[PDB]
Amino acid sequence: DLERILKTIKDKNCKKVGLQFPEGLKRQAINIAREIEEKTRANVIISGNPCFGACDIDTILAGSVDILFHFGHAGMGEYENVVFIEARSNIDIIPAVLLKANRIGLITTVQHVHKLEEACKVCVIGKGDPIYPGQVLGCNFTAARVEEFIYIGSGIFHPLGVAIATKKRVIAADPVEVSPERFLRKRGGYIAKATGAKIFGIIVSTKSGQYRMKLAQKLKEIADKHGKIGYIILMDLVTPEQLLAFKADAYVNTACPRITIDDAERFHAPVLTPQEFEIVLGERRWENMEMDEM
Amino acid sequence: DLERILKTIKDKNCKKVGLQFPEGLKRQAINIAREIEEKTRANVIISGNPCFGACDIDTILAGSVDILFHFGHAGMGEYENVVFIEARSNIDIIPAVKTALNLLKANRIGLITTVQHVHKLEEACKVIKEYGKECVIGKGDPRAIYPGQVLGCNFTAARVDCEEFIYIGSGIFHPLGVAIATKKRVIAADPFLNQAVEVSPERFLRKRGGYIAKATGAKIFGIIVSTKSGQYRMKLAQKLKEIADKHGKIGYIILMDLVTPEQLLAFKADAYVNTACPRITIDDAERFHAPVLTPQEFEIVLGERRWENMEMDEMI
Ligand SMILES: C[S@@+](CC[C@H](N)C(=O)[O-])C[C@H]1O[C@@H](n2cnc3c(N)ncnc32)[C@H](O)[C@@H]1O
Ligand SMILES: C[S@@+](CC[C@H](N)C(=O)[O-])C[C@H]1O[C@@H](n2cnc3c(N)ncnc32)[C@H](O)[C@@H]1O
Ligand code: SF4
Ligand code: SF4
Repeated sequence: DLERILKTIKDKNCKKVGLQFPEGLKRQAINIAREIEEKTRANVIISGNPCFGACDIDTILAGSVDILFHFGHAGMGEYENVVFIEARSNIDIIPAVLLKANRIGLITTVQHVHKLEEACKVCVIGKGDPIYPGQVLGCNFTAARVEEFIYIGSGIFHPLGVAIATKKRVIAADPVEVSPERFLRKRGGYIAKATGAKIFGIIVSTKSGQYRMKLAQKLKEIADKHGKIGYIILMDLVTPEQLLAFKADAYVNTACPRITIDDAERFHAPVLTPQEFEIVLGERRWENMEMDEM
Repeated sequence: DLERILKTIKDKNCKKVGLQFPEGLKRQAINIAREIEEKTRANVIISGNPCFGACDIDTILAGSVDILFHFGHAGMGEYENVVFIEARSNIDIIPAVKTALNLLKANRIGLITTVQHVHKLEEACKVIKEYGKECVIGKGDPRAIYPGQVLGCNFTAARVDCEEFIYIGSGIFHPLGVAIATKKRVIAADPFLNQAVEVSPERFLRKRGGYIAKATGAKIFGIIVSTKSGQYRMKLAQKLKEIADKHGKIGYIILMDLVTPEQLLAFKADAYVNTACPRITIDDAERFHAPVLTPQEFEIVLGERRWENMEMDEMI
């Protein structure tokens, strides 16, 4: 893709250029900056912060350069001077493509979204929202709002999320039939532990696509409506170290919902999704359990 | 303390209040928020990021609240709605001063300290003069507000006419910097242990000499800039990138908030130049996986500064 970047800089005669990478790709940062500074007149600034997705735009860097190039993710939101360099996986998914139903849904991650159209020939792909048909995220299952499901990729969080959010069967094909019962007992365990919690830290992230302050204020009032207390804690990164310093009984995460699931055993008090918080408080019934979405 | 905060909230009729603590005081955050929300009508938001000092204001939070209370440090900069609740310690420092008087060899003495003892420096100065000596307290600047106050990144209070210094406080980084910055003898007097020692910059400079040597064969540098409110040095970084190119090397500017070993390891640079908090360079040296240099040590490595022309990295 490096030639589109060079052409975009020259054609826009960019003078200052920002680069932002997911963790998996910062190993390439210095080489890409080298190519740009050698083959253009632009000066490069690399973002040095962790970056977890298109929900995590370095907007400070973006407001300092003519164009910020953000790698590894499909776009999100609308910032005038951020270009998303997608970076797709070249692997073949047709080997991976147990079913029972006649209408079968395709869902995947951004790295394979270009390959759905022909996996479909081998069926209705689900259109998303503000990106691609069939794309799901840890925080967004719109593409699954379309009888059974085949997910394409690695990891089990995405198929689980689809299975919980639509209550349909999902086959997970890496390039496995997904059981959400193991995940729901787990989340049940955290709800039980937090049932006797009296004081809650309500986590809000300033990251560009993870900020949910209005929901946090709602959650604070719902806690007080039920004779408990939540204090809003505003931060950038959400980490077990930073939550240990505040002496709360339990936490409610309104930032990235995969923090809540992935890094669960790593936190030293219970960390809850908004919806599990409501169940702990008595505002929502356990049967009305849903995936945290943004 | 808490009475000042409550009064300020009621005098200024605040509805949204922010709290920011250094790491040692986040343990009190919830208790202080509770007190505020029970005794006022205000809603509290607590900053959850690391906070390293008054150089590290949570300006996103401050731009979201009527007033941000920032704890533990003396003020710095000029932020319209930030109130600094400083960390003042009540330990008697005069016994440490007396111990340090044993060690002096000159009659004209400078006094410096950290923020938690600046209110007692005038009393120390009186005792030192009562014991036959001349004594002076240097004025700070817009960064080190109080007379006699030094920071890891600011030794202006030490730029005074005196023969030797007494530093009052714990740790040895501050008197080391004063010793290196002034070329004068420094006695470090710790009021909590009541001991005085003569600081020696030799082990310090031998250590810094070791990192310059490792970075001397470096071809590619990451030049680190922090977006923190009082640590941002982009113009300097742009200068150092040009200076590297002038000398047949390459520096790439890397803009970040926290500067940590994990973040520096993700980039394939041979070495780094840190224009953020100078104490990162010193304290965390052994933890980084490539050499990290001060701006001035960078100039040595490149050929812009004699290797003995060694100065402390200061924020100014
Ligand atoms: C690795 S990304 C997942 C990839 C992709 N974003 C997706 O939609 O599935 C999710 C991980 O990023 C990290 N993460 C996301 N937002 C974070 C935040 N605000 N603070 C700290 N870690 C965060 C968490 O460790 C979480 O497990
Ligand atoms: C302990 S505080 C210093 C307290 C006081 N401000 C002073 O003048 O001495 C300095 C430490 O904070 C950490 N620190 C400061 N700024 C930082 C930054 N931008 N990123 C990561 N760590 C930082 C470094 O580890 C450094 O050792
Ligand atoms: S799952 Fe988390 S990291 Fe991925 S897009 Fe959603 S908020 Fe960002
Ligand atoms: S030494 Fe570092 S942490 Fe202390 S005031 Fe200076 S920049 Fe901030």
